[PDB]
Amino acid sequence: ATIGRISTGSKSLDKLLGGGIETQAITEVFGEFGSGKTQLAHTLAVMVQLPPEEGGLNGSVMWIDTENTFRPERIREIAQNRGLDPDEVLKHIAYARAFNSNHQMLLVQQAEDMIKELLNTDRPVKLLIVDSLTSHFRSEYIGRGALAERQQKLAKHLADLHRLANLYDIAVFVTNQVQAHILAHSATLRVYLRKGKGGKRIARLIDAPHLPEGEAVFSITEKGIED
Ligand SMILES: C[C@H](NC(=O)[C@@H]1CCCN1C(=O)[C@H](Cc1c[nH]cn1)NC(=O)c1cc2ccccc2cc1N)C(N)=O
Repeated sequence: ATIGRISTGSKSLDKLLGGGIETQAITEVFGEFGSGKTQLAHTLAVMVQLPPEEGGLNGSVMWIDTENTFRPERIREIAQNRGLDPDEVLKHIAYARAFNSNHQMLLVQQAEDMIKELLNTDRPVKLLIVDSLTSHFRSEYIGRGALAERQQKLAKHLADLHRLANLYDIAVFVTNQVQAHILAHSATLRVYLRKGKGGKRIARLIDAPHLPEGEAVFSITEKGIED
């Protein structure tokens, strides 16, 4: 099936991504605390709900939160400032907090149930967010022997997410806090975010040889993100 794209709200970042984030893929954003990962997640959760000629997919959202960082009022602000009803936008986001990494893995299985229900409705699930993908794995799997065990469990979690993306035509968007590399990763596309000067955020594609090699620049605003 043909893939869909979701505009991020920034034309610069959209060009870096070839039009937006893709369905049938996992896009991982990574960078230090404060680099804009969660604001990009909030913006995408609104953008995907727009019609396709405005860069959305007329889609619903599912959001797994490991750090209590989802903010419904920020959704409402972004929606209002993009011409959308804030409470309708919120109603098409299903939200769950993952208590630990094993609960996080179970929540991906639960998510399939709602995905199936909405699949042939006018707003099927088109975006599944995991913010943060790695935080519980990093606190639970630590010390001698933990590198191999943690990487194996992560890879299985990511395989479950790839299955949902590919089987149900969903964009999976995940965040990863990284304090300034040797570990393997299995996301489809990895985007490094960082702070720039003048309040700007800078994005670069990592290990993607046949895609754009420049950098996108964006700001965080009342519309979420924009150039
Ligand atoms: C934006 C937010 N929207 C809600 O609160 C809307 C209102 C109506 C129910 N909503 C939910 O999110 C419900 C709350 C709930 C939990 N158990 C029973 N009901 N989510 C779920 O059911 C759920 C979500 C998942 C997300 C990802 C993965 C697996 C999930 C599995 C789940 N069971 C808001 N602030 O208004």
